Amino acid sequence: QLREGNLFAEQCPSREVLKHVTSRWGVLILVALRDGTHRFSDLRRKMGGVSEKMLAQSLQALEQDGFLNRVSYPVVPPHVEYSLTPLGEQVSDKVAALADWIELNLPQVLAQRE
Amino acid sequence: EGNLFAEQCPSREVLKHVTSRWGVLILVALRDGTHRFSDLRRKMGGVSEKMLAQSLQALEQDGFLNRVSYPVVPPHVEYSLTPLGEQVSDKVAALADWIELNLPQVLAQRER
Ligand SMILES: [Cl-]
Ligand SMILES: [Cl-]
Repeated sequence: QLREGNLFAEQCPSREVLKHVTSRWGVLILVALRDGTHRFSDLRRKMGGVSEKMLAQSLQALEQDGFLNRVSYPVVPPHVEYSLTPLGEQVSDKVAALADWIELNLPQVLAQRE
Repeated sequence: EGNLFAEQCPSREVLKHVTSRWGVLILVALRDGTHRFSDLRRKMGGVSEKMLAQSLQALEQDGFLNRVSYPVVPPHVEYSLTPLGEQVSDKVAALADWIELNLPQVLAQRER
């Protein structure tokens, strides 16, 4: 279906894309790669609290969405490296503006919760 | 200031709230103006009363929403964006719109 999405529609696939890019690991992946290529072990390092499995699972959902390049190096020690595609750069700009806004306006939000 | 990379940062909770499926829809719908609970509910395909009530409570406790109760019979409740909710909403709506706009390219990468 080559339509534009409608998030208000029950079962539009944009809801899935939205979930992938704003899940707690998807956001961190997308913000981190703005700095450049990272190996699996570099992401896993910055993101305290993520298991291997859940990281593999976000990285995979983001790659099949078209946001990441994944390059294998079977050479010893083996690594897999990740970077953003041009499409992935766009969404990442949107995710980062939001993440930044939140980090910056947190004290007013916390001062609200009482 | 927040740090989303740190496992215990409250920025993660607020992020969860503005970025949930229902939270995104509430923040985008209210950009049109004040809505009743029932008008939100009819726009958001698949939402339960419980889930709609839960996201609205979280967005109001964060400072993003005004709630006005009309206890007259039949009772109703109205929501609008605070100035602060207008600001997160802009960033949320820009993200919602990019995703919907670029959905065709995403689906094309899925089939490959
Ligand atoms: Cl690796
Ligand atoms: Cl109502």
